[PDB]
Amino acid sequence: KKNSYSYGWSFYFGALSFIIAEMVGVLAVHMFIDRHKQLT
Repeated sequence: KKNSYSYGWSFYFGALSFIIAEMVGVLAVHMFIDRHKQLT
């Protein structure tokens, strides 16, 4: 106990990549629904 292990560097690049990938995936659906609403 009291080892003070650190989650450190580029592990956070995975956590950042999650947010970036999810912000990608939501915008795709905006493009879908807007692109389909154009042909309505």
